[PDB]
Amino acid sequence: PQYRLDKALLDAEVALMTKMGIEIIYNTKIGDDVSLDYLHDNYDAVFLGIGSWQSQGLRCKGEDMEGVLGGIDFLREVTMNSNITLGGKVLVVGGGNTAMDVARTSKRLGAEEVTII
Amino acid sequence: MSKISININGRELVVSAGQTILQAAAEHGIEIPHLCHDERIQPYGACGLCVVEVEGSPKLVRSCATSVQNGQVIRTDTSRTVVARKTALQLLASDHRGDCRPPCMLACPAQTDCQGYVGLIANGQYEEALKLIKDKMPIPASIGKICPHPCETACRRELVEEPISIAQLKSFVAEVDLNGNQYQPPMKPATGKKVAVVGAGPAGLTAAYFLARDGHKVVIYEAMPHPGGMLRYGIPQYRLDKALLDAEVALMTKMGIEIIYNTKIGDDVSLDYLHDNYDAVFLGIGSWQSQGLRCKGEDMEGVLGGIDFLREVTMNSNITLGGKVLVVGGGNTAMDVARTSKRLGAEEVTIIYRRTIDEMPAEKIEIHEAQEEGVKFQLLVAPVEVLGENGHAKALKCEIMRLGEPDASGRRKPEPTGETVVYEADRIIAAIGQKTVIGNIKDIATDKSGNIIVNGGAFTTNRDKVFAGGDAVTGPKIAIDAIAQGKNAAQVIDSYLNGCLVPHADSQYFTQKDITAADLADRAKAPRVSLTVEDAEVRNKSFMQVAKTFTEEEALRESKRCLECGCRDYFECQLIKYIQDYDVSTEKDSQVECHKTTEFDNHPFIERNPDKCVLCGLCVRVCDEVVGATAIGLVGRGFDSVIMPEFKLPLSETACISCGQCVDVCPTGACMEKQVSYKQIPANMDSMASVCGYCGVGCNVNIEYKGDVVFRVTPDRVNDDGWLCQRGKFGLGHANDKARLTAPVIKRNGQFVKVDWNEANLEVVKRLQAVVAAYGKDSIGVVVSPRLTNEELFLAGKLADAVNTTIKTSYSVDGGSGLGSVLGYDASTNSFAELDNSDFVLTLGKVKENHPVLDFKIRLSGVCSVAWPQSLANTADMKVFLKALLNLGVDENKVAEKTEGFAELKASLADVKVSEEIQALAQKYAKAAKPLIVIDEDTVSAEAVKLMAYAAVITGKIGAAYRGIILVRTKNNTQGAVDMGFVMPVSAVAQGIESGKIKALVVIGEDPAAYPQESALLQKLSFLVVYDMFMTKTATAADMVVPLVSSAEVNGTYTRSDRRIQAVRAAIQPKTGKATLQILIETLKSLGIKYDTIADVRAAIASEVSNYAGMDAADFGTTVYWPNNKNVLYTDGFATEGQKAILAAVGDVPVFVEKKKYDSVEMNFVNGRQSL
Amino acid sequence: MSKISININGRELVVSAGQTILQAAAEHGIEIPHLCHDERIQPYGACGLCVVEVEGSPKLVRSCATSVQNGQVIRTDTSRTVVARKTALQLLASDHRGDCRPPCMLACPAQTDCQGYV
Ligand SMILES: Cc1cc2nc3c(=O)[nH]c(=O)nc-3n(C[C@H](O)[C@H](O)[C@H](O)COP(=O)(O)OP(=O)(O)OC[C@H]3O[C@@H](n4cnc5c(N)ncnc54)[C@H](O)[C@@H]3O)c2cc1C
Ligand SMILES: NC(=O)C1=CN([C@@H]2O[C@H](COP(=O)(O)OP(=O)(O)OC[C@H]3O[C@@H](n4cnc5c(N)ncnc54)[C@H](OP(=O)(O)O)[C@@H]3O)[C@@H](O)[C@H]2O)C=CC1
Ligand SMILES: NC(=O)C1=CN([C@@H]2O[C@H](COP(=O)(O)OP(=O)(O)OC[C@H]3O[C@@H](n4cnc5c(N)ncnc54)[C@H](OP(=O)(O)O)[C@@H]3O)[C@@H](O)[C@H]2O)C=CC1
Ligand code: SF4
Ligand code: SF4
Ligand code: SF4
Ligand code: SF4
Ligand code: SF4
Ligand code: SF4
Ligand code: FES
Ligand code: FES
Repeated sequence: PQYRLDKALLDAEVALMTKMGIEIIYNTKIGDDVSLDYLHDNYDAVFLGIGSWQSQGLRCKGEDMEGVLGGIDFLREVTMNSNITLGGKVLVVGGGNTAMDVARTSKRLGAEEVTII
Repeated sequence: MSKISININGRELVVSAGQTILQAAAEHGIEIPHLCHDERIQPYGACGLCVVEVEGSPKLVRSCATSVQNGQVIRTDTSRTVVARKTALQLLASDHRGDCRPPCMLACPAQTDCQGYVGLIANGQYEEALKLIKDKMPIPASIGKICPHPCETACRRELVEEPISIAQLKSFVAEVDLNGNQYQPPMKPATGKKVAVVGAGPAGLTAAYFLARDGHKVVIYEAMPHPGGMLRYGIPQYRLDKALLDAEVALMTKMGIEIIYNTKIGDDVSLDYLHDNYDAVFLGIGSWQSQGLRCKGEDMEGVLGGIDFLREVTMNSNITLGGKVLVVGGGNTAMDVARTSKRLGAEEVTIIYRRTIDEMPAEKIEIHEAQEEGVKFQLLVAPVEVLGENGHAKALKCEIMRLGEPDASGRRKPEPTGETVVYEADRIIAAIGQKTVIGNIKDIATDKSGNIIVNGGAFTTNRDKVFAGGDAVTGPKIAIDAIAQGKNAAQVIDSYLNGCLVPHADSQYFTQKDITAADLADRAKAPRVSLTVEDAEVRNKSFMQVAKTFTEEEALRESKRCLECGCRDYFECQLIKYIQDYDVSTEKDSQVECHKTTEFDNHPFIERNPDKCVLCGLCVRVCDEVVGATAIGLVGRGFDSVIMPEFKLPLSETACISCGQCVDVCPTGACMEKQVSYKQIPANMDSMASVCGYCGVGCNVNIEYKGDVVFRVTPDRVNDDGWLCQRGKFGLGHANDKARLTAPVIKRNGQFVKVDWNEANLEVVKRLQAVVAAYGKDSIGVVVSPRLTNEELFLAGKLADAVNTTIKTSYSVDGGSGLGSVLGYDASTNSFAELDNSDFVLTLGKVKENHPVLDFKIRLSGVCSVAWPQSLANTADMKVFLKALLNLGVDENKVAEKTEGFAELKASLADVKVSEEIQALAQKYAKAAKPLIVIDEDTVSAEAVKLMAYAAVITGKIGAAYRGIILVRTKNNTQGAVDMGFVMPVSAVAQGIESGKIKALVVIGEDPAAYPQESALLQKLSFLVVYDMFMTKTATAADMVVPLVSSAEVNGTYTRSDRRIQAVRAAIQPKTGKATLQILIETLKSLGIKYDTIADVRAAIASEVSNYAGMDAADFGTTVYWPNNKNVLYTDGFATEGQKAILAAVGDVPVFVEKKKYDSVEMNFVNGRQSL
Repeated sequence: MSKISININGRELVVSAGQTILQAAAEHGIEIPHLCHDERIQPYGACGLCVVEVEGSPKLVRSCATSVQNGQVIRTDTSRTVVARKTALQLLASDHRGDCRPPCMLACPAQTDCQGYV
């Protein structure tokens, strides 16, 4: 979240790094936009740092109903200044750092009562 | 047609019929004097300066009152016309009282504009003050440090208290702008000429500085290791720092001037070499010899000259002084030698002078400082013999003098009586005087005193291509005299290099010598800013500076004390222009009488001076024929004719509008407008063309500024009619307000704390996101002001779209005028340019009081105008009007096939009776072929506009040229606000707030909370952002305030009330750091919409706003109208869904209830009106 | 003087007396067809391509032969003027023999000007 890490610091550091001669191409998803065979043919080496960008579901009955959303997706829409819906009462399921970030961002986003399960 | 061609002054010109000879000659660059001519009103014939000779006419004709014909021969520069103009100007100068230029400037040898930069310092503009100073000298810090300031002797503040510290202020500005961004003046393109300057003193440096600015290539030949002249090798270090001089010379040599040191002309390089290799030569060698003692034994060892002594001190050479030193002389050379000797370890220094202290040519300040430092003065003593043994001088035998008769110069001549006194001394320094030496330079004639003989005013020696100036010509003087001679010689040399040598001549000004202390007895007294001088204990041992430069607080305090003696109208006055053109003496004879006035007209805006009036009558003619107020008029006959308000009342007790048109047409300083800045001044202001930001009329203005201060606003007589009103003339003072916000503020713990722009952007974006997340769609209202430009309004609409809301509105627009439901577009169907061809104008509302320039145009057009009666304030009277129009025989079939609901309109008027006055108005309207209806949106309800639309539709007077409805909007960009979708009524906003549907509000430029109902409404919100210039009542209730800039700092476009798009240009850079477009662009970039410049936003406007097609390449310097660049709307049918005018019933609407002002700028103007 | 101003094709223009409507429209970038008009000699009235509609006139007027007045409303792109110009051009094209472009160029798919560079 923004209150813990300022994005201006991150942007300034990446600008410092790209001054060194590293080219960053945004909005390019490998396998969906550009093949991996293309990168394999055109480059002397390939490194995959894709990360873990899926959210585990509730693993319960009715987990597919409308009104249930993952924590990672929620934080991504918060970051991109998109249009979200929260409501007065929000229940966050989990106990790691994702749950803490979701709960505190929800408290900042006008949720009147937030409870962690 | 056949090409009407006239022949004037020898040239053959092609002109147009109906024009006067004055206009025709001025169109082709022929200048004819005139004072009482205005091309927009009738001729008068008062001054008589426009007389020409026309063949076939026995007497001179007035070119301001005779129209051009075919094949007429005109001469404007004969003997008769010149004689008549000179006699007229002499008679006019026989009656004029004023100061064209202040006493301080006329006392300066270089004629530096002291009032100008003193008053620019008083406004806080220091770069402009330096730009003004540098027009005369290249080295202002040194000159301000060392000048003996003749200007302060002539200062009129001396009649109140001690005068203004002009030299200290100049030194302050020069050093402040040396230590910051160094200023380099613009230079002309290279001419290919070469000038050699001999010497790098003040005169040579000034000549090189002013010849390099003319485009020439200048080389300076200096005999010394370092440049500066006697400013470096005669001025001691404790009085002038050499670092300042070196920095200034480095600044000058950055401009492209080459200085060659250690090159003595005549000893190292011949003058014939420079004569052959260069296009001109200037000799600024100065006076670099010392006069001897002129006594017995003056050649003995142990006696040295003052100039040589100071030169060896400066070069850090090895000198010998001894314990006791006797300095002979009384000028500034003696003072410098004595004080440098006190610093160089001499235990006792004595000055031998042949007159008294009060008779000394040295400055009293220098004498006082010298006495404080410890040098003793021996007075009325003249040296006779130098005594010594074995060749070493050890004593001075002198004669004792007595005071005698005054000389021709006003100084007593000393006379010996009988007594001699012998003074013991280890060293004897003769600081007697200076002499010019030509050295080995040959073929240059010199005087008996050594000075170079030059032709007076042309600066030419006997040798061709060689010029001279400075101390080499005038002898020893002060430094600003050398600088003035150098600049004048630079001008003369520059004229010579173009092929026509013209000598330098002084100008003629009107001056006032009747000012006494009693005439300034009402001025308050403020003490001078004293100079901080180091203690005399540490001064006697060090070569450190004895005084400090002014601080900024001291400089402001001293500059705010000026009396503003000179005429403010000098740079635009036309009387002094012709006086100096025809060379009329401005001297006055005491045996003739000029009327002196004791006027007391303390109007807050208009200043009238009958002493400077030439009685051209332009002011009364404009106020009678154009404005129609008739607030001033003529009183008397002959000499007693004077222009004054009604019944000799003050101008505030009469029908004056404070428009300022009398100010704008005045050729002299008799009428001036009041000061918008902190302290106005006579200056050449920079001018930027913009449009007025108060009315929907959209008058074009010229903003006149100097740096970052807006000084005045003048009409644009080239691109428009050239009229203004009070809000356009005087309404741009809020740009100079000190109460404007500078940084965004966020409310934490009930206190506003300043933040950065990034923190403010993040806060507003995140809070709007929080409101949307908690409460969903349409929970945010965007309330804008119609004073913003079209790009600002487009970006505000995009921001409303990005936060998922449809409530975009404005308190000033409040839902439009209702013409859109009837015709399709909520806009006027015709332009202002078609008001001159109508034969009937029907005025609805108070057009005169709200949009007065529109009334000026209607009155000057001369068409028949009928106002809607005030006793018809009911809509039922308008229904009677419609019935009377229908009974006069309109075509039912055309309006039946072109409209919807005409049958019900006819049915609803079945039992309507018609009165006499209604019948007369309907007959007047229906009789005329091409009528217009001008509706004032401020004082007319929506139903009256709809009924005027119904009348114009059923009659058939719509959708054609010179026929239709003109609608005058309340604010400058009300049309632009309507076009971008800000047409929601504010009743919906109030209802949504009180019903819990609307939780956040974005307010841009408005103040709804000045009224208790809207304030109690805003108290129920959850979040509120206010974008405003001032911390108004609404911004105090907000959780966050973001500043806005004024209209003088924005670039964009405004849409006029007749659908004309005009370019708005930024006079001064934004004082908050960012403009409104930049703020909105940053916020939208945070939200995910990418725009970079205003060109991208204009392309987006042209692609998204439906009727603005062509804004990308519109070139708003010309006339642009948004519907297909068409002046007339509905030429091919109405804009409704079925291409038909929708006529529907309108209820009984009672008498109108006056509207309120919600824009913060308008109420700022209204409240500031009561402050004066 | 008084700024003689006409209103043509929806726009308001400031012109000079004595000029024809053809000259006045061409000075302000409004294109009216003409074939038999030369501004240095007298009007002829042969082609009829310069016809405009002027309010107050029942029939189309030839803008090459009528001088501008004050406050007259002119339309150049109506149905009647376009129909008259198309009929005139059809009658003229009924009598014209010539090759606007050579056979070599018209046979090229890219319409390269073969005659020009040859
Ligand atoms: C001791 C002293 C104190 C003064 N104090 C003040 C003061 O407090 N305030 C004030 O306003 N004025 C003061 N003045 C006056 C002021 O310094 C001079 O009037 C002014 O500088 C004149 O400059 P100039 O250009 O005429 O010649 P200068 O500046 O005197 O000399 C110009 C240059 O010509 C060069 N030169 C000479 N001969 C040749 C040659 N043959 N070839 C090449 N180059 C040559 C010299 O090297 C010199 O650098 C003082 C003067 C003196 C002597
Ligand atoms: N990279 C990081 O920053 C780290 C991750 N986290 C947390 O762990 C998550 C992912 O890492 P990892 O620890 O491998 O993920 P896990 O699969 O271990 O899940 C982590 C959290 O969810 C609980 N959990 C998992 N499955 C279920 C289920 N069916 N029902 C209820 N609770 C469940 C765990 O509690 P329990 O203690 O009982 O296992 C713990 O609170 C993050 O989303 C975050 O919440 C925390 C610290 C470091
Ligand atoms: N350029 C400058 O900065 C100015 C120069 N000075 C002084 O004037 C000198 C040169 O200018 P200028 O005034 O034309 O020079 P002058 O020839 O007038 O001499 C000036 C000084 O010397 C005195 N003096 C002159 N000749 C003799 C002599 N035989 N015996 C005794 N005293 C004499 C004068 O006093 P008296 O009053 O009796 O004439 C005065 O003190 C400088 O050296 C300086 O001392 C001062 C102000 C401006
Ligand atoms: S240069 Fe000297 S005389 Fe001129 S304004 Fe400055 S102080 Fe006054
Ligand atoms: S009061 Fe101001 S304007 Fe008047 S002489 Fe002094 S400095 Fe100049
Ligand atoms: S009105 Fe003109 S002539 Fe008269 S004092 Fe002012 S500038 Fe000089
Ligand atoms: S006040 Fe000005 S405009 Fe009026 S008559 Fe005198 S000089 Fe002319
Ligand atoms: S300000 Fe306007 S209304 Fe007042 S006297 Fe001058 S011209 Fe007349
Ligand atoms: S009439 Fe309106 S637009 Fe014109 S100057 Fe006055 S306030 Fe400004
Ligand atoms: S008499 Fe013609 S301008 Fe004054
Ligand atoms: S141009 Fe041919 S008829 Fe006018």
